[PDB]
Amino acid sequence: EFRPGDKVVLPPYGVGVVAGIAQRSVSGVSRAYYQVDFPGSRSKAYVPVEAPHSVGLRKALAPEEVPVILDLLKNGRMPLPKQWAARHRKTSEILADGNPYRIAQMAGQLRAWEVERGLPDLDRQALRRAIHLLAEEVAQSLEITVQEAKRLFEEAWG
DNA sequence: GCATCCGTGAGTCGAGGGTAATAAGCACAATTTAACACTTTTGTCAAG
Repeated sequence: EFRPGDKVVLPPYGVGVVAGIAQRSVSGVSRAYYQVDFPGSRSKAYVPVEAPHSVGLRKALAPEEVPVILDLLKNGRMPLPKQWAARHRKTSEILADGNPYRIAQMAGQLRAWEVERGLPDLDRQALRRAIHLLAEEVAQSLEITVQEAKRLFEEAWG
């Protein structure tokens, strides 16, 4: 599944590149792990080889899957709760799962709100969280620095 | 009344020394304060 040098993202923390298989002592007999690394923050990670795909360790969008996300930004939207509580809740949830399409979509309707009616000091924080994570994986897939990715996102709008 | 508890005290002046760090949020109504426009007062000036 995950090979030594597979470049994949391990949400929520952000993008990074894995490293390899290890035996870390946990409970009983040592189970194989993916040592997974990250770019900026210096910390290691160990992801169970049992079910790494269902645990939230997923792949990275191909260089060809960018336009669908940029389009999920420019024109993209989604329904949001009325009460500010539940709204914040859902924003946090999508900012948890790590699903790139979902996060792009959320950022889409949220951003659509910031430029029209207005945005609170909460929903906007989460919005910027989304835009930043987007910048991370669009930087990782397209092999460009965060500047050009955030400039793709600023290309969507202006 | 006989052991066992709360209660109150206990030295003078000084010299310095010192400085510091927890906690939810968002829309909106109600005022407060800052801004601005302009009338009046008052102090100054040219010159009786």
